[PDB]
Amino acid sequence: TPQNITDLCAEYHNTQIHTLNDKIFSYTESLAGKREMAIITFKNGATFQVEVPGSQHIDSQKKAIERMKDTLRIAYLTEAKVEKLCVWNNKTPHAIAAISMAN
Amino acid sequence: TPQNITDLCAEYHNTQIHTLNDKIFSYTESLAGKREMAIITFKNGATFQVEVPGSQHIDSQKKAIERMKDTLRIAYLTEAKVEKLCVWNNKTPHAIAAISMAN
Amino acid sequence: TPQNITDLCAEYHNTQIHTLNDKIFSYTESLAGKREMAIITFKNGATFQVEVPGSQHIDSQKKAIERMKDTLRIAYLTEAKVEKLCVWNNKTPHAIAAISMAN
Amino acid sequence: TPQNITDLCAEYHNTQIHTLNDKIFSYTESLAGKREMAIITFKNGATFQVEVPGSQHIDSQKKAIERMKDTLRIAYLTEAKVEKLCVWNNKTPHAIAAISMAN
Amino acid sequence: TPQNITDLCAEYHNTQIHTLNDKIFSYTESLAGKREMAIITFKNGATFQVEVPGSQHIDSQKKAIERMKDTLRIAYLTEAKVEKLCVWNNKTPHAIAAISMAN
Repeated sequence: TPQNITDLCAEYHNTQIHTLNDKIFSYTESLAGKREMAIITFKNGATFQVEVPGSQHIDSQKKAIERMKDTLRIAYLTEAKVEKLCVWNNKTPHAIAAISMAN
Repeated sequence: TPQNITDLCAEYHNTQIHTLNDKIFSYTESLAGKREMAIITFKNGATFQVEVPGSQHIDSQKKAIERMKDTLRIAYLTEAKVEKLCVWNNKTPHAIAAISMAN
Repeated sequence: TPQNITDLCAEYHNTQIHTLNDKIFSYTESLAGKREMAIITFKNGATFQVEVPGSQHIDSQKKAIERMKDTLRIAYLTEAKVEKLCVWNNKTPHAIAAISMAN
Repeated sequence: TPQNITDLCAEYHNTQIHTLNDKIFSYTESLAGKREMAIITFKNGATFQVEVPGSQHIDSQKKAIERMKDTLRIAYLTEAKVEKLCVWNNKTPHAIAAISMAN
Repeated sequence: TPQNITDLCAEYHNTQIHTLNDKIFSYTESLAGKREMAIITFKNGATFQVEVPGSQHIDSQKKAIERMKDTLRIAYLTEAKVEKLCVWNNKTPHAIAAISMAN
């Protein structure tokens, strides 16, 4: 069981770590069919998505996808600093697998 | 997969972007039968709804609809600046498909 | 489709609008069986409930009843000004159908 | 239908009202099997639980049990003043049935 | 039924109490399949996880695991002081069984 976001991100090829140490610049949320997703950006220009839940996601993952969108919204609205994002780099925007918040 | 609300909105028919760059002026919600909905207004008069859930709303739209109502409520209470809305404009009040917030 | 809380309230029999323009004075919540409800009051002594879910409600209302209790709790804790309430006046305490918040 | 927590408490056997008029000193929460519960304390020593969901609860209470734990958690973090608690006194710690918060 | 986290912790095997009396330093969350988990750390270097739900967890534990991650997130964002953690010391990181917060 990984002890931090780096070790978890290492479990996957084609994921990569981004260190932002910054608050989210914008938060975008959609309920449109087949675009039930979230998109965040940072002032450095970086853009990331939470994937649309699909048949490729087991049910436990779909539930965690909903959690992640909860986390990003309240992080945005509290101006909480994001430390790192672990993101799949084979999707555009890169897709969030894990997030850390610290200080 | 789009990277922002404007490109996401261009992927559908019967949608348009509204640019507000303002906080929500009023939040209204109802539990009354057949009107289980939320309504928001802006000081310029613009009025929008989150639609009552129905049979046109498909799989994971059901969760996204509830999340949107959560988001509008917490956005209203935090006075978060709303940047743009993607809305379905074949309904009145315009039905929100997506929202973007930027400081 | 109604555009605001007053038009919405007009669509139902035995309802009326209370214009409070004030924060919630008390929030009360119960989990006891058959009394799973919420009660709020205002400075002026006005008392309102969120009814227990029962046979008078249709399936579409079930999530909305839970949302409304969420809304009243966070409204109370933020000291948010509630503008109007649409209530069924054939219940005691009057039963909330819709809420608007502005300011 | 009762109009306040005191009237609601009197509708049940083995209940009593505690008047605290104080914020919550401590919030404890457990996910261990058979102890999925919450325990709160006040500064005077009073200790109360939200019971583990079991057969003694009707289905309607399950949702309300989860809500009560949500409410105690956020009440604690916001240092909200708890007015009164309705509890079952045939359980140790006394088990919460209803809570009133008042400004 | 135990009256505090220390007594609750003693009911289980392979558990131990950690007394932190500090806010959470970092909150980490993953949505990767079969890694749906949360990790928190404190400035004393202690690292703890909320376990991935599965097998070891009955029905009521699943709900409680999700609640626990909700609680740690909002505790982190509010910088609430956590008093103690009851953890299974037969997992790495030690897995959280219960949390106490005291203000």
